[PDB]
Amino acid sequence: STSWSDRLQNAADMPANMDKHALKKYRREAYHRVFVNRSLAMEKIKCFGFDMDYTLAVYKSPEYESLGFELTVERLVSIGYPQELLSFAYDSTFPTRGLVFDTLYGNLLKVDAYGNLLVCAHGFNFIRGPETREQYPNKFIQRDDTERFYILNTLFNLPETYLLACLVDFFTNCPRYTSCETGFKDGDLFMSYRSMFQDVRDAVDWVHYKGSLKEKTVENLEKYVVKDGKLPLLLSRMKEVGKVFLATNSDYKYTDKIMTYLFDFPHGPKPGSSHRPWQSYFDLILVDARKPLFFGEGTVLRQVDTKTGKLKIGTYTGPLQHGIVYSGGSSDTICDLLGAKGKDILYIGDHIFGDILKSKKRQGWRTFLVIPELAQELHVWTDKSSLFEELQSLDIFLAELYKHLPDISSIQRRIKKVTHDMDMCYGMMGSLFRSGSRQTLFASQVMRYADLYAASFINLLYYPFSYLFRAAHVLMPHEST
Amino acid sequence: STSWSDRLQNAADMPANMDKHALKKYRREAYHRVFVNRSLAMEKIKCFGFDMDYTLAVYKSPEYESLGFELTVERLVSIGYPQELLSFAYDSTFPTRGLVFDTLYGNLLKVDAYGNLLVCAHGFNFIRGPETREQYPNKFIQRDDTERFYILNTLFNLPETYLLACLVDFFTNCPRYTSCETGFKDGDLFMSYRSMFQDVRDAVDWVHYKGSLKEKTVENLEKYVVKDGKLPLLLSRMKEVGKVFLATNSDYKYTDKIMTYLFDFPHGPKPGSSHRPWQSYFDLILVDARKPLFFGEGTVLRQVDTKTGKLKIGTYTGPLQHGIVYSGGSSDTICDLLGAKGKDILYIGDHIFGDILKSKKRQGWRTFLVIPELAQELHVWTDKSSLFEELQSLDIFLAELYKHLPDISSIQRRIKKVTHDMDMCYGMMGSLFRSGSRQTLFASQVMRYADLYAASFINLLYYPFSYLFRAAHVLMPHEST
Amino acid sequence: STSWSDRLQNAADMPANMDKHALKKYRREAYHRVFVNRSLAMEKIKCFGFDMDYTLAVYKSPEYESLGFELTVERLVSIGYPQELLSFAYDSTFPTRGLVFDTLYGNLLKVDAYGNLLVCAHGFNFIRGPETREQYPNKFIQRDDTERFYILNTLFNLPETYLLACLVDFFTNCPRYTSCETGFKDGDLFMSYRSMFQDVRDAVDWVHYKGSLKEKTVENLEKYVVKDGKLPLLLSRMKEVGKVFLATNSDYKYTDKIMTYLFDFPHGPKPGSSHRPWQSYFDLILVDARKPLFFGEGTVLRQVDTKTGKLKIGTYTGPLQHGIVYSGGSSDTICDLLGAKGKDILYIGDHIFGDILKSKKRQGWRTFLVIPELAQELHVWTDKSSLFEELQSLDIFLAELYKHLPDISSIQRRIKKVTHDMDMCYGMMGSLFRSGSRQTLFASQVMRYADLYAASFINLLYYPFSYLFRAAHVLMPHEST
Amino acid sequence: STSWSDRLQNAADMPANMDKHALKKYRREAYHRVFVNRSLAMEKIKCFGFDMDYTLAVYKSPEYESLGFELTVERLVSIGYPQELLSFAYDSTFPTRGLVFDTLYGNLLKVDAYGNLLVCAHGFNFIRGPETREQYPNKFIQRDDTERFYILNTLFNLPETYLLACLVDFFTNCPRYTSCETGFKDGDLFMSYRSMFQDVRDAVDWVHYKGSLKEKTVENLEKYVVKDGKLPLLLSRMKEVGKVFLATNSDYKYTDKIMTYLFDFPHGPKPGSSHRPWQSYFDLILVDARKPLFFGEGTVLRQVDTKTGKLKIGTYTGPLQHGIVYSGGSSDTICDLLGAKGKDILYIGDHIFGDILKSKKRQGWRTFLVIPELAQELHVWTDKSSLFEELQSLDIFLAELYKHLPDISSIQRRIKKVTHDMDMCYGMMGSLFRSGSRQTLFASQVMRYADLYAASFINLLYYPFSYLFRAAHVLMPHEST
Ligand SMILES: [Mg+2]
Ligand SMILES: [Mg+2]
Ligand SMILES: [Mg+2]
Ligand SMILES: [Mg+2]
Ligand SMILES: [Mg+2]
Ligand SMILES: [Mg+2]
Ligand SMILES: [Mg+2]
Ligand SMILES: [Mg+2]
Repeated sequence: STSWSDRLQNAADMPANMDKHALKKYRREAYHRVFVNRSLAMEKIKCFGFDMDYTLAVYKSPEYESLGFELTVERLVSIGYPQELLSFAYDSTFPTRGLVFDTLYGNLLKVDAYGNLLVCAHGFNFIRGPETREQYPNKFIQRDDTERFYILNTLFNLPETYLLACLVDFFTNCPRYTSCETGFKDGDLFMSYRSMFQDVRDAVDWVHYKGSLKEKTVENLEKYVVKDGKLPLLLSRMKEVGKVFLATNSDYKYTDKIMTYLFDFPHGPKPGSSHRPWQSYFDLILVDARKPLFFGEGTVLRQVDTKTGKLKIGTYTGPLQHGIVYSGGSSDTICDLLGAKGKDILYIGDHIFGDILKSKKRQGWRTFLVIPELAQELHVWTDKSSLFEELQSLDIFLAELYKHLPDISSIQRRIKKVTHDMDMCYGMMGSLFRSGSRQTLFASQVMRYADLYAASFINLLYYPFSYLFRAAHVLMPHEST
Repeated sequence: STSWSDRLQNAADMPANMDKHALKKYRREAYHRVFVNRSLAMEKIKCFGFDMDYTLAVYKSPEYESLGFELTVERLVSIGYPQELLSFAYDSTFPTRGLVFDTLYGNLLKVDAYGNLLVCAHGFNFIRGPETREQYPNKFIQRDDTERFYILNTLFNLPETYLLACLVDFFTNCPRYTSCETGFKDGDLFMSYRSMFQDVRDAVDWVHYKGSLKEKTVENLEKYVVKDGKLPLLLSRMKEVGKVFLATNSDYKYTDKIMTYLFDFPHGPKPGSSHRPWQSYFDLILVDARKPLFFGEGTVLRQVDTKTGKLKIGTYTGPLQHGIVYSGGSSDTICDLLGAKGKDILYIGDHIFGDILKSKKRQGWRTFLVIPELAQELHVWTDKSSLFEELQSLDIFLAELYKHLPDISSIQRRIKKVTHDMDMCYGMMGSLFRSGSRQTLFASQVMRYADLYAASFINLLYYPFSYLFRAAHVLMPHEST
Repeated sequence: STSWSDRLQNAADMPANMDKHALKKYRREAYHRVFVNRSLAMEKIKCFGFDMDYTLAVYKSPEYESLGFELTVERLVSIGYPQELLSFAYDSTFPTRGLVFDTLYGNLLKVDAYGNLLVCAHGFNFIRGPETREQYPNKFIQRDDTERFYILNTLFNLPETYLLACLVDFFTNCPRYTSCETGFKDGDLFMSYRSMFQDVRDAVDWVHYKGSLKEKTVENLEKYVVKDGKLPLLLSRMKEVGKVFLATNSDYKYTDKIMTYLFDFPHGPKPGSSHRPWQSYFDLILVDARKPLFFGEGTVLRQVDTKTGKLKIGTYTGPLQHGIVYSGGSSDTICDLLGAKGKDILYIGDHIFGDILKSKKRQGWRTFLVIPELAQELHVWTDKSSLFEELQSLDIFLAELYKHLPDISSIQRRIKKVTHDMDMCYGMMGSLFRSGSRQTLFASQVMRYADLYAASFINLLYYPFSYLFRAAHVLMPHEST
Repeated sequence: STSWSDRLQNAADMPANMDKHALKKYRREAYHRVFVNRSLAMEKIKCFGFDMDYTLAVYKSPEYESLGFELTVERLVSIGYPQELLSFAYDSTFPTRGLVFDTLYGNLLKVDAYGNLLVCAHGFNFIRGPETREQYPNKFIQRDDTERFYILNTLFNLPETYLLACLVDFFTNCPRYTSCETGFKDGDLFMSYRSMFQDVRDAVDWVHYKGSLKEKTVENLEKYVVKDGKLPLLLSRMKEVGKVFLATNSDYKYTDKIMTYLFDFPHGPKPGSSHRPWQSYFDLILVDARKPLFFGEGTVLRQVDTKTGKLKIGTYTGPLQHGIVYSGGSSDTICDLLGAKGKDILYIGDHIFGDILKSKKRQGWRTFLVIPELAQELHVWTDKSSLFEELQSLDIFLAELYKHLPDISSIQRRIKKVTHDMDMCYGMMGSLFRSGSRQTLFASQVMRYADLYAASFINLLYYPFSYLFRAAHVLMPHEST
């Protein structure tokens, strides 16, 4: 069965046909389109900036999530969780990105931009409407209550999204434990959902920063990372009309190993070209960025000793120099060193919060959101477009019905059953962007904060670099009538 | 010249023709429409709640603003500002609602939802593009920097919007003062724009809470407050299908005097009916609400002694009782006492922040935004609809131009000149909702947080009370193509 | 019966005999002594600074407290408290300064530096040991829990110290109310001790800043304020060896009226001298000081228009000028304008927190604490010195008793009965400085933060101005043996 | 040369002679005395509680500090500091405990309780009076400014006290670096004193928690830890009259290894007794205490799996059980589980802040401070008692001199030279408790917050357990005269 990284690999395998009409032809197929929420005149962009993980380096699915899952389960068992966790196995059909974990009640929630509950799952049991009112009287959560609610926003969170559901299901059904509203009881030991969640969160961090996940990734890069020969071509085209920079949270050693792989072709920008080191594609390279803090105060600007991969002692005070690698600093480092203002910058990333929302809101940067799942989402949205149309029709009929003073009822049931049918085509937690006719929190933040978005940053290759990406003018309801 | 309260008074004078087809006929004229951002099934609404000032009690314009202006200037002169302030006179053509005062540089700003500068005015001098980059390098402000930026969000802020521009203009041009980036210098006295702004803000508060403004309003209610005979009819219709409540920041004595006027007709809900006291229209009356805090922790629930208008000593712990008047409490007081959940409640108000955003985001209430200016805005938007169309056309042409590698230039100038022409038809600070093709912060918050909105809450009279207000389903760009 | 302001008036009436040996003779009588906690070489002091209220202007007792009490009770009755409050009457024998009001349980507490309970009074009923453990299991309070505990530190707090005890007693014994652990219940109205306390606190503030207290004080200054002809003499002697400044929280108009009275004699510094305006005694005059904030960030430095008593608009940026009066600013204003460092400054005040602790800890100023009660305290401490000696003896015997494995018991009772006997000689809440052999919080803060202290600042007149006030070197226990 | 752990080992070697008159004889020699700041009736103590590191487990000096120093220097060199650091070598004559590191200017400071500078050392250069005013205009620091000032309060801080001085000296004198007010410059790399200090701090933590320090300690316990056969005797005597508990920040595995060593004798409480496991001496054992947080909210109470040394999953909710080992929790865990109030508890520790100040102030616990250096301090204070007397005499003479209007000058120089002579007998940073006649911050906090204190907790063995430790009643200056 074809995953979303599979469709990315297919396109990644194909060479760049830069014939002008092949590009137009290519960029009307929606897989290869750049989609536009707010209008952007590429001619005015002076700096193209990049995230790395799941932006330049898309990890293959479900291999990477499975590996992260396996390593996280073993960290938990190693710290004392029960051995039965080792029989868990990652199932990519369950988790959708952007879910909310309620650490009070142990539910995964899919919500809209206002915190309305679209899906509620306790372990693997999907709680429906009336049952959810017992815990959510108004069917609503205050998502800015970040002490209770954790939003699982990155593809790095997909393993723990599934794992948390596994854990709830396990403790709920294992007779050694007694279920309570707020966690599980085994004699004089009480395990709250909240402390369960913290352990999972800690295990994921540890696996990434003290465990073996990076090691296992780098020793089988072909198994775990998508490679695309068109990347050096896109970056060198960008270098011709402007400056290119890298700003990543990862450290230098991991960044160097991953980026060496991403440029490991028998050629440079195009076949026949001398191969060039990955660093030569960037006017500025910054690691340990600590985004989103990076877009505020940031941290002290350091200089990487690239021979040892350690930071040099002290704050770096000097000029932008060929060959230098920076660590920490802030968004103002980029602006100062490349002589750019926020709106001269297109920053390309995959973290809707850490890359897009914060650079937009706090600095006025232009934004490009990479959504790796979009390839699969697009395939499903077109296949089952019929169901969405029926959903629209049923809503219009439901209105032209209330306006005539138990028919309104069978429609509401028909609406709920089409919604479910549509949602199941994406997975058990439904599409990334909606549940039926109701848009997700994630969808609404994409529209709000990503000026452009696409299945992959590479789709920029298919647009001339003076292109004006145009969204339609937005009208308030009273401006139409 | 016809102000926005003038169009509200015209409709306010007309009797309710409750013939079913006259209502349909009436509610297709846009002045009398309820506009829909998100869909709402009125059948499911159990409680209708109300703000008072500029919701139930719309103050006549420009009389009320002029009075507030005059009293505020006299408070300033009385505390030491120069006597020339007394020659100021309120000019309603200057201020638009929702402007941002930059206390650092002394500018009034009209911004979009992202903080991009649409208009910059220093005193009465409109700073244009390149000049604004000197202070706004990226043409952008971080509007959540509430220590520097004050958003003038209510019609109560219209006098001080004009006054601040008056003050900057005066000090800038009076030779006793020397202009600096950050304020004005008169020998060894330095007056920052920030301290100037605080004085204005303080003077407005004082005028409202220790000055004579309330006194002068209540002694000529006919001069200062719109009255509508259809209000008791709307409220009694609401009482038939649900509960009605009042939740206002004003105190009991001012509330009683204003509401007595709003119901002061020789009849009750309709002509021929016995007149009823205003309190009998409400299942729950709450004053000193302290919104938006009201929608969080709130404050301690007190009980008003309605004979004296003072609070009884102690926290009120009892049941909802006929005749009782509440003070403070929280949104949960309403929910508890009327046995409602957030989505059973339609709260009707005019404070985009204090009434709508906070009740929506923090409690999941349904929202109705009253926008008194909308009558005038609608008259202008239709009159000069030609200019907006040309604006759309020029943007489409500007794109089909960049896509062909100094023509792009004269168009950009034509875009800037139509934008200006369009904006001047609303006033010197343009429409409440846009500058040309760019929507304002205010417009974007209306769309985001007001489920319904209208020139007046009374437009609900023209819709049957099982009506399903329907917005179109929203699609992301990739969902269309 | 002779109050503490009475002994201050007696000394205030006597002329300055500046014969060198009369001064030595005078300053060995303890009423007129300056007492020394840490050593201070007056020769090194460059600036003498002053508080006004209860430092330069000592209010007569019990007239002033009675007036503040009467006006505070009437504010409460006027806001809705019951009429029986008007029969309350200030009783100076009850309150001691420095008591702690527990807003949770409605008790007045006398504590030591560690929060140990020395006295607990609910209304007028003194709770003893075992009964107090019901609410204070460890007989201890965390006095830095300023949300629950209010320390009544100034002589301005003496009326509300008594009033709070009156209120608790009244509600406790009035049959309309039902006592609970945390307040009082009258049907559906619950009045917590905490909300009771806030009303009292608010009523005191209001009386001082919006009521008639200042008016009534200034129209009978002879009834309410101690006057001393030796004050202009002390200040002019200080001006000869250094700079003098005034830094008070009171506003200019009240300060001017009070200081005019304090210098209203038919002469200047000494009899025969031309009278001089009070301002001529000060190198720097600062009102609206907002201490203790004054000793941190402070506030913006303003300049008083002394003709109108209003502040000039703007921040004052100029030099120290003859005749100028300052408002707000910070401790650094003094240091800058008088060219002094913290340890060149002796600041003389009566607020153990607002004047002494904060200037010492945050700025390293030298400190002089005025304790008006000390005259009365000294009279009592010497009269009943016998009881304290017996207290010492009983403790030594109690030790040489435990060290020999129900005798230890009758001693503990004898210790408790002498303690009570001693305490009652000062008033119902005992001495300011101790309960028996246990020092109060207040006493311990005097020793810790007041370099010098005295019944009145005027005692400095009796010491030559190169005098080295010497405390004994302090030794830790292991340094003696 | 005899260090302070040397004198502790001598006493540690001697067997307990429990003859009643040998105990009296022993506890009058000051090495073996318990010193008394506030009176304490041991008869009333119900729970004896213990810290471990530098309380029960005193590390030998200078071996332990040298090892910590060596491992910390290697961590720094390993992270990039220059190789010359490896030639550093710990010098125990330099650092005194309780010094303040000013991260702004790179000075070590010895201060008094008010922040007055007693000693200022930049690297190894002792800055004197007038030179210090350049950076400390008022010769004073605000020690509660914990962002700038770090107080080196534990014997664990002795290596980094010396190291920081080494680092400043090195960078100051190495010609590769250019000295600035705030740090050091090497081309485009600027190393602030603050970032230098953070690295040192981080290196010490890392060495303790991820490095080899614990490993190296546990493999040569005889080299690094004082052992005393009288410890099991003291604890079992305590168990007879009350409950004993352990509350330590260290984890279970390190605690078990250290405590096994402390009880590793061929006998139990006394020679001839069966050996008992260290756990059997405690009614409650708590590790991972996280003091001082422990004395506030604390953390979640966990249960240690003593077989694996890992925590069991979940919060422990059960009763106090024989054999159970607790982790985290709060001071209230002790109180609940042992049924004690704060003043029934004597907690014995060496952290003046983390053990004594916080338990006293926040919980009202009785306190015993272990000061390992006191043995050496006592030896020096008695040897050079002559110099302190001369210091007293010179102060009295300096006063009887000012009181007679350049003699006052040669005395001030004589005072400064005796002070220096006295201080050098303790080390280059002087006594822990004073510089000449001025007490240190540390000394003043001992007097304020340690009810009892001693060179070792074992001195309690020499007092019968109904003993009343008596301090003299404290008198304010006016209470003497
Ligand atoms: Mg990423
Ligand atoms: Mg819903
Ligand atoms: Mg309103
Ligand atoms: Mg723009
Ligand atoms: Mg005072
Ligand atoms: Mg006690
Ligand atoms: Mg310790
Ligand atoms: Mg000094």
